[PDB]
Amino acid sequence: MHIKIDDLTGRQVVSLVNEHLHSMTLMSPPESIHALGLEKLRGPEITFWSAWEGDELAGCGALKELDTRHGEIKSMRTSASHLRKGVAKQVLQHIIEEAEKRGYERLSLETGSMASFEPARKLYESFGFQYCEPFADYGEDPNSVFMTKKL
Repeated sequence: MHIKIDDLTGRQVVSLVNEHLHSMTLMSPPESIHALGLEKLRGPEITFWSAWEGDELAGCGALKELDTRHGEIKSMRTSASHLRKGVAKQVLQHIIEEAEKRGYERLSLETGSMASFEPARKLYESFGFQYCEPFADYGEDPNSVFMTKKL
């Protein structure tokens, strides 16, 4: 629809990128309940793509260069207040498009097996994503799925 490049700006945009839904948890085992990546997105050589679907923000997304023809995404919101269209779809579109312009032939993503990812994985597979070697910002696991986007 309409994606722009926002750099640390927009309350609703930053808020969304921060936590819009932030649903409650009904299960939290003792292990590591304090890990996200504060000093990750908020770093150098980083660019945030915004998605505006109309007069209001649709969502945002992050993208960092990896290889000459390899891209990776680590950010995406959906649902939000209560809108239907395809925020992630819109962004995901710019993600692929962005790589398309550059001339990429592969796209990585961070998956596994979560409620927030459950659909995310479906969104990707709906865009043309096939299973492949795991990577993301984690390591393989018995309860984790990974895939790659082939242009």
